[PDB]
Amino acid sequence: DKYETNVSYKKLNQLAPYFKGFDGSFVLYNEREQAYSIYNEPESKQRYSPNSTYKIYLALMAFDQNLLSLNHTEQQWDKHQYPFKEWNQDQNLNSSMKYSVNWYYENLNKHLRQDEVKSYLDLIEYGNEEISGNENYWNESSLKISAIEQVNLLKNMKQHNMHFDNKAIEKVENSMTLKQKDTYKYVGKTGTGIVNHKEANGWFVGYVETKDNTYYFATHLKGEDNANGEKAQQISERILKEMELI
Ligand SMILES: *C(=O)N1C[C@H](NOS(=O)(=O)O)CC[C@H]1C(N)=O
Repeated sequence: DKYETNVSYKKLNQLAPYFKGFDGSFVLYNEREQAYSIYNEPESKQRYSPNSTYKIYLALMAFDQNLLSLNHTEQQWDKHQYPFKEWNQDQNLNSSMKYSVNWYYENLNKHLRQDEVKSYLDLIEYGNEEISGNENYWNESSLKISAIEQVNLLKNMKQHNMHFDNKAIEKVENSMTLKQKDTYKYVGKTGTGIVNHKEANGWFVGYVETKDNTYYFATHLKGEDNANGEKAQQISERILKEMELI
């Protein structure tokens, strides 16, 4: 249920107003200073379903297993009518990440042996590593990860500490790039979990890369409703702008 760590951190308790209406957390890791800053340390260690934020690592596993190639990420739509018309069309990695196209990533998972998935989640230390709850174990099911762990995995990915190809990481980074200026690249991914027909679990995770540093972040929202990726991203952008990072 909870990630155990004793790392020191700077308290960010005056970020509380941004989380009106939610039990929330914000985690920041400053790469140059090797330093964490956290709002709501108890929630930062609580593990929650990753929902669409898991697509990052399904993409990487798929490259590593050669289901996807640096120049070959297209998948054909099978004509199932989804309620989101963005999903009702052929996709590549960039479009599937942008439009958070579940079937693209479900197909990837279907062609990964679940024993291989367990091995990957062990190696990258993906939260509770529990994938037995449902075929789509990352969607409001058994697999859960905390906000600090989301930051840790992004930093391990970008710092080339995972056993994934650097060019595959670049492709996944590109697929989640939200803004690129001369002074910074802003990368991130939303997620939303539905419980009792309400938005009860919102994520936004990513990083800002500047010309001299990288700032990794994760925002989590818990609530009875309205806790979704869009709101988690809005709060994140308010915080990051106050930090003068974007
Ligand atoms: C990912 O969490 N999902 C797929 C899609 N988009 O969500 S996102 O924009 O927050 O990434 C719909 C919601 C959600 C899901 N439960 O499948």
